[PDB]
Amino acid sequence: DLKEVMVLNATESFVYEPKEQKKMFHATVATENEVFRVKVFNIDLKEKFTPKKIIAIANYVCRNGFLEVYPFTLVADVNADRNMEIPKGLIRSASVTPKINQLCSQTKGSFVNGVFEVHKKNVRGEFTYYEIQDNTGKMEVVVHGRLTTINCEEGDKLKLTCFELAPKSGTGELRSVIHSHIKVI
Repeated sequence: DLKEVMVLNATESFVYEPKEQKKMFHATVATENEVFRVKVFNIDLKEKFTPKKIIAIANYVCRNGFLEVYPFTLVADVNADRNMEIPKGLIRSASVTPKINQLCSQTKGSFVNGVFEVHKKNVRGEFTYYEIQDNTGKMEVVVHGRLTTINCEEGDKLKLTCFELAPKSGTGELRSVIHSHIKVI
C-alpha cells in the first residue's frame, strides 16, 4: 500500500467539528508521477508534513479525490538516500487555478482549490456571498457557518481549499462545506 511522497505545502490547523474540538489541516504532496491533495485528521502529524519533507504513507482512505489520513494510517519517515526528485513539469501543473468559465461549464460535481479575486461582497443574514471574477467570467461563493467570521473586503484575493462546485438550473456556484478553508491575501 506504501506511497513515498514529497510534501509541497500545508495549511494551518483548524476546527472542523466544534462539539468535540476535532482539528485537521490540508496538504499537497507528490510522487514522481502524480500530485495528491491530502486531508489530515491527526494534528500530531503536523511536523511530518513540513514543506520539502519526504514521507511514506499506507492505510489511507480515498474519497472525493483526496487522500485521508487517520490513526489507522501509517505515516513514516524516509531516509535522505532516497534522493526524491519531482519533475518541475508536474509541480507547475500542480497549483493551477481553474478558469471560472470552465467551472461554470461543469455538470459533474467536484471540490475546488484556487486563488480568486473578490469582485463584490454581500451579507444576507447568516450567509456571506462573494462574487468572484476573472478575465473569462464570474460566479458566486456561498459561505455559511465558521468561515463567515474571517474578514475579507472587495479587491482582496482568496485562496480557497475544498469548496464544493455545484451546477445550477441553467451556471455554477461554489459553497463552503465541512472541510473548507479560506486564506485571505
